[PDB]
Parts: sequence; structure tokens; C-alpha cells
Amino acid sequence: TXPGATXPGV
Repeated sequence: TXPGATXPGV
């Protein structure tokens, strides 16, 4: 996720 908590995706 995110970041934080990447994306998704990336």
C-alpha cells in the first residue's frame, strides 16, 4: 500500500 500501509502496485 501507499507508501506506507506502494499502491498497489508501485
